[PDB]
Amino acid sequence: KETAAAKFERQHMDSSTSAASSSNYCNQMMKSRNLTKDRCKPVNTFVHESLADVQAVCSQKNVACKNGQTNCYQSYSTMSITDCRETGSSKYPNCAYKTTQANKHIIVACEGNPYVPVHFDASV
Ligand SMILES: O=c1ccn([C@@H]2O[C@H](CO)[C@@H](OP(=O)(O)O)[C@@H]2O)c(=O)[nH]1
Repeated sequence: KETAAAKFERQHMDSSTSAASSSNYCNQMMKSRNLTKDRCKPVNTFVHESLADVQAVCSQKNVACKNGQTNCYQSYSTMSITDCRETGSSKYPNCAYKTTQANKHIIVACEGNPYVPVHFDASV
């Protein structure tokens, strides 16, 4: 198994590096986190901040989620993140990604007790 919260950490947390250096970050990280084993996950964002900092977003700016649900939250401060987007030549199982580093406000969906992140919605 795997809790929804655990999956969020596996799919979106990377407190080890301050920023994605070198264009090969995503190719390695996406495979490393098992995001390309069943297929190539199209888009995925990694957050380069402490777990406490990201978890704290669940008590920050309440905003509507893209699917219409009301349990999304936007970080007050910008955060260091890395977007991974699959390229065109990308063909399973050899998934290929474009690595994009940036500093933006993240938006995550939270749920449960404790109230923690379970989905990365967007960055703005
Ligand atoms: O900026 C973006 C946009 C999308 N996704 C990712 O694409 C996913 C698939 O619907 C979702 O993963 P998740 O729901 O397991 O977090 C997330 O919205 C990101 O990780 N970052």
